[PDB]
This record gives sequence, structure tokens and C-alpha cells, in this order.
Amino acid sequence: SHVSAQWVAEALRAPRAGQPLQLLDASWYLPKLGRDARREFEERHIPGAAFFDIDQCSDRTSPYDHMLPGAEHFAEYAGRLGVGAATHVVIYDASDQGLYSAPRVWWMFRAFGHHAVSLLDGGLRHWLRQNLPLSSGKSQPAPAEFRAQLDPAFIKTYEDIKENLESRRFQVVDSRATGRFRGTEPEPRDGIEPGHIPGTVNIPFTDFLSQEGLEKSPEEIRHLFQEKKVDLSKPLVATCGSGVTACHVALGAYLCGKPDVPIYDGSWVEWYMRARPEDV
Repeated sequence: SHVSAQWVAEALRAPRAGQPLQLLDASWYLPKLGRDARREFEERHIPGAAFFDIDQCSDRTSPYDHMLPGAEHFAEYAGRLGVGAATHVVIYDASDQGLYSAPRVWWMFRAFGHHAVSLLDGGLRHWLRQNLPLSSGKSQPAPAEFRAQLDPAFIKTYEDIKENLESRRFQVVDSRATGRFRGTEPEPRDGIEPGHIPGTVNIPFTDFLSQEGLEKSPEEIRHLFQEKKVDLSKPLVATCGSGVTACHVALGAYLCGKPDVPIYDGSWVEWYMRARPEDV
């Protein structure tokens, strides 16, 4: 479920009984962009939206940022943002690319057992170009009761990726920019070198998106995967810098008929730290 701006605009005008919408802004940026996602939500957001913060809704113990939270934590947090069992969640972000971190939160809702979840195609960027209405300020919806349960099949761990270098049970696509993957541009985290996990295929997340910031068609995405030597009939896992834009690979495959693309949540930052490549 990709929904258009026009879909969301009508959903706002015309709710349907017993099945409320909750818009979430899940904007998140690497530090080097200098953006503050939460302050930007307060400057502007789509009316009714709440801010979903991927760095707060995450594992409380791990030293890695935005690792999947426990189910109880996820349910508490989503509930406090006004998402209940009956809620159709629609997620966007305000990225320059159209959607950047929203797919991650779409993927998290699915992983915790909530399938009534969609993505606003083109995000706030497209919304703004359409001259659609904005609100501002902090936005606190009525608390709701949410039940969550993690399906572990949505996740791959370091060990899984490590053992897969031998067994090759699944294909692995990395959605980072070509420069970071190939090791010719820096990783934007302190201490981490660029490069890639051996045997992975680079499909920058930007390849799934138009010039205008809109998701490509299912057939275009199909051909993208073909041109990259990835076979959608065999198992497929996605990885990136830190488990965020890898969810674009999961989304692209989903829209092609493949809903089972687990994410290496730890991603390059974990791989670099544990595997300690000396390559680059």
C-alpha cells in the first residue's frame, strides 16, 4: 500500500467509522544534513500528523541507534501516538528524496503485526508541491491501546550475515549510495570506514524513486532488480548504513509480490565494528 496525496487528502475530509487514520511523520536524518526532524515537524506537518521518532522508538540497551525495540516498548510508544489495533497508519517523511526513513517505520509496523499500514508516495515534498494544507505545532492525538508481537523472520543478525557468506542461502542488497558501498566516499558516522560486506549487491535506495521523489512502477522496479542480477524468486535480505534505507529494498520487492525481505538491522555500522574490515 502506497497511497497518493490525493488519497490522504480525502481520508482527512472523510473518515470511515471504526477505522481511523493516523498520519505519522517519521522523518529522520543523518547528523551531517544538519536537519532537526522534530523541530521541522513543529514548523510544518500534514494536519492530524504525529511525529514518530525512530531513535526514541528503539532498543534501549544496544549501543547502536534505532535497533528494533521490544514489542512492549513498540506498543507503548505507538499507542501514545494514537495508534490502536483498528488504526490505518499512514507514514511519511519530509526528505529531499521524497521518502527516506518512512519505509523503515512501515516495515516496523508490519514486523510487529500491524498490516494496516501505508506510505505516502512522495512524502511532504510532493504534498508541498501540490499546495495541500499544512498545520504546525506539537501534535498529541488521543492515546490508544496497541498490541504488538515481533515476527523474528523480519530481522537478520550479524551471525546470520556472517554464516551466509558461506552458505549463500539468501541474496543481500545494500541500499547505500555507490560511493559509500565502493569505499570512495566517507561513511557519515564517526569512526566507520566505507566499503561493503563481501558478496552483496549495491542498489542505492534512490534507484527505486523518480526524479520527482515518487516510487517507480512495479515493472520498473522488477527491471531494476533484473538489471542488478537479483532474483526475486530466491531469498533476499537488505542492509544499508544503519537499517533505515534498506527498508526501501524491502518496499520495492513487496510491491513486486515479495513481502518476505528481512532487514539486517545492525547493518554496515555493526558489520564494520564487529567484522573490522581493514580493506579501506
